[PDB]
Amino acid sequence: TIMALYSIVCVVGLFGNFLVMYVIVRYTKMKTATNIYIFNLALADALATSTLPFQSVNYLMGTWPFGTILCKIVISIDYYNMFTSIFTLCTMSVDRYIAVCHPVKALDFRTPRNAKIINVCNWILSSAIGLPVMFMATTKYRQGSIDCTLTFSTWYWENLLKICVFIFAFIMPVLIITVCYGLMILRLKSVRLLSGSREKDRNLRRITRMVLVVVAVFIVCWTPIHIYVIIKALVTIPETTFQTVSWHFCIALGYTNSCLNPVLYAFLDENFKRCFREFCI
Repeated sequence: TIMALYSIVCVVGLFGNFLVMYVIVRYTKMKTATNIYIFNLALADALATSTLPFQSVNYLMGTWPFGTILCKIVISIDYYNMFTSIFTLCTMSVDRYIAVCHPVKALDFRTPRNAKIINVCNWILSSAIGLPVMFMATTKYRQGSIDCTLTFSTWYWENLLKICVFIFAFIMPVLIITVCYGLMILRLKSVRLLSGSREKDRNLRRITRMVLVVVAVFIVCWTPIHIYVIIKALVTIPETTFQTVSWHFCIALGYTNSCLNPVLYAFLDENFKRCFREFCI
């Protein structure tokens, strides 16, 4: 039955993203700074959800049939998503911060053309974890069924990769986002008019609320899996059926976040809400 649930979320995951991805390009009215980052976020989620049928098929076969390079690319996508999503959210939070606190500087510093380079900078930065993880990935003939796993030079590297990913992928971006929004709330809850007009302050507050909701959903969804990985790699918990089902539920909950964003944009943003029905009309 758990296989059906994965099928439901995956189909919605790809269904939401490409429709969102097409929309941002197919209308000049959505070329603002935030949609550039939304494009990257949707791209990352769509790539992360592309490998779901490949991985899930291995339940009933237990043998990787596709090839070693495809296992390499799947592991690479999985390891990319965790970095790219969080770094994109951090960049979004920083962008909203400069928009709120420094509107005069943001007038010249937030152009979309120069905000496009932030995406490739994010990809380059995540590439440092993408390629080595991609590098060691290659199929190895197990004790009777082909297993797509990793290899090292292991008591050192298997722990080193985990501590590095936990430190440089979760805690620092979470702290940066928290500080940014702590400044944002202080700025918002004291000034009555930001841009000097009633037609801009409302839109700015609405867009900041949307960013906050997306960030909170992402944090809630992705929190359990990192803690579970750390505790599993530290304490060496004795195996149990309940432990197995909890560990699998954590991964499922982590993956389900990729399909929520295209729907979460529908009930918070007016442009996307109207233009979804515009296609349907």
